Amino acid sequence: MKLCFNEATTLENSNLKLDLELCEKHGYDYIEIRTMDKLPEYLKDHSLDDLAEYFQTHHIKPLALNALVFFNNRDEKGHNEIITEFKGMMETCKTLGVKYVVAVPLVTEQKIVKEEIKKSSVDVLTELSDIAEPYGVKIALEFVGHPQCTVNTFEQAYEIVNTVNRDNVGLVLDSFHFHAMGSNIESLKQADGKKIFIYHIDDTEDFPIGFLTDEDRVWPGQGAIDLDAHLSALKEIGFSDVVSVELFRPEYYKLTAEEAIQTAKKTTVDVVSKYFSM
Repeated sequence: MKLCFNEATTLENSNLKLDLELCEKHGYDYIEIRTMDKLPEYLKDHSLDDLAEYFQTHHIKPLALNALVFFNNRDEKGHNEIITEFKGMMETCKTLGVKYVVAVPLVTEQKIVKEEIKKSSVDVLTELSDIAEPYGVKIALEFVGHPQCTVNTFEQAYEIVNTVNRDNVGLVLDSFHFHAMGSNIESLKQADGKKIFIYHIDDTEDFPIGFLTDEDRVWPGQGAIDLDAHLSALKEIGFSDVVSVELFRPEYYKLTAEEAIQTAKKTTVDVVSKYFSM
């Protein structure tokens, strides 16, 4: 199983250029590039071609572009924003050799029935799938374990992915998100491992579901998530490609970029290697 670094981990104490240098130095196989801040920042004094050249001449590679944000249940205008950004991301993926694009569900205060959320999500993901085919890029739907996210549990997200029924549409299983709204481990054990595109590892302070937010995450193994169960389930259903470490804790931004990157690697490897050869 390969090791990936998610830039949220060093959101406030690093940049893409430095993340690349340090992740490469510390043996990471992949990096998830953030499109809302890190990439634009990098492009202020660098070209996409420069970045493509970096990946061509180093071991590390870009696993995914992080988050096409709030893709479902949008009005005509919002849908246009979503499709326009996705099309732009396809060109970025092509230039950099990016394998996946992470899709994040709409976060809203509005109550929408689950079948309306499912129909919209399925329709949009199918449209995104159609667009992605000529690029060979795959979409990974990341359900978010937040009480205001329209798709906040594993089974709800899995139902959507299965209904879309496309080889280029799968899931991002994030341990924190799975734990944060109480997803059922039995549902994961009954899932098709091939539909799990990316696995995000992290842990959390033990607050009740509903109260948990991303700032509550802690290093893998230092929290209350039943990571033993998550890892055991992933192994049982055949998933084993890659694990990416993603943190949003203010405390860790106090560390240097390298300390954070090295700690993210040690905690992750020490936990994951107990189930998977790395």
